[PDB]
Amino acid sequence: MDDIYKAAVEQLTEEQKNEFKAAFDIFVLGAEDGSISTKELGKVMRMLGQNPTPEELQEMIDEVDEDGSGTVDFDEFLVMMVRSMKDDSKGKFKRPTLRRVRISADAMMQALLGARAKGH
Ligand SMILES: Cc1cccc(Nc2ccccc2)c1
Repeated sequence: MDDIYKAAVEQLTEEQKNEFKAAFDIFVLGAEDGSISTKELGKVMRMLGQNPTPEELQEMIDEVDEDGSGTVDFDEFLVMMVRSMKDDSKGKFKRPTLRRVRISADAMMQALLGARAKGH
């Protein structure tokens, strides 16, 4: 999860997390639990041009998955969101501990965002 980023979502504004909440929701469109499962995640990844396997997807979910559910719920998605836009690979020294397919934040956003980003 990285409580540093877990604080960084708390650091975010209403606006900040608002579009993310939505992208969460649009990530999990039709999801019974409303949490991003590896298929919901896979959905968006394909929405963005990736064709994952749930193995990949689970590790993506795992990065934040605190409840150990195997699903990412909002704050979970949101920590990795902020973790993404803050630093996917800006200028740190991070080792990959799993399939590292990470669509840029706004980039992934744009996948789901056209469900909220207009309509008025
Ligand atoms: C496909 C994709 C690209 C960029 C960010 C995310 N978010 C995410 C969602 C759930 C767990 C970890 C991260 C998903």
